[PDB]
Amino acid sequence: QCFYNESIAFFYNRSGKHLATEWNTVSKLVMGLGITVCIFIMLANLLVMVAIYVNRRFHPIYYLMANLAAADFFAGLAYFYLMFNTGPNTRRLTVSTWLLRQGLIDTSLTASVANLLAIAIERHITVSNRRVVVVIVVIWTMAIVMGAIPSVGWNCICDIENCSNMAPLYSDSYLVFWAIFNLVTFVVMVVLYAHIFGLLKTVVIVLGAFIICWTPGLVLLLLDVCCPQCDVLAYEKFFLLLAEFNSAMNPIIYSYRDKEMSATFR
Ligand SMILES: CCCCCCc1ccccc1CCCCC(=O)N[C@H](CO)COP(=O)(O)O
Repeated sequence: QCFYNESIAFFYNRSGKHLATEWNTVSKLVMGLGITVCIFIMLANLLVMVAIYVNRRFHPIYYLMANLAAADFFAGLAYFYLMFNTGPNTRRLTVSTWLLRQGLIDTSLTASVANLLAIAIERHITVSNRRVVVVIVVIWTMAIVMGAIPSVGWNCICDIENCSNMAPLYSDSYLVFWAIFNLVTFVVMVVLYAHIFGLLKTVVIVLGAFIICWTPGLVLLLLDVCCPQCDVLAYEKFFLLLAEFNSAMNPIIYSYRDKEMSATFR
């Protein structure tokens, strides 16, 4: 029993979500903060890629740093397009277009997370251009397939009853998958960096950015998929902004230590 016939209104009304036909103080506030964060991400990551390409000094570690910067740039673009599509604007959507929006978000953040794990793995190995391009194509292939799987097959077009409260169309199975994927990625980063340490400031801030910008989102998604009657829609719009603020901080987290890169920035 599968229904692509209904519009977004049917799916929201099925769920607990609110369409927000009219503009709001909260809607204007989140639009302003989101556009600010997106402008910051785009500018900062454009600067990082320009530097990593202008200097022959940063010609594999800096390739993975620039790949992380490009994924964060894509996250900025995805979040920028998600804005100018919220509040009353969401009411103008269709199933295909809304899936476009959420798929861009999925692939962008998955690419950012995979680049963080790849930089951790390279740092572990360090402690030609073959392994670096192999891991870049693995990161991008995994990001695209992860952002496309719900857009094709893995969503609640067919089970209205069994899917999420926040994403009315993604399923509890997909949200559990994404969140456990991110959780195991974070524990792999923690074990790699702890083994490396066994420097403390760099490790703590690198893990801390990730924990304070993801644990909110991941615990929120697990609550949505596990606990009924846990009012979890309330703190969604700001937790996504925190997840994008992670990609905002990544360019200065992974470029502050390099005095050469600091001198480069011009
Ligand atoms: C697609 C799932 C990927 C995995 C989770 C991503 C994530 C992380 C941290 C906070 C939130 C999320 C997504 C939550 C839904 C996406 C959205 O845009 N929600 C907002 C919540 O107010 C409504 O968007 P809209 O209804 O205004 O279009």
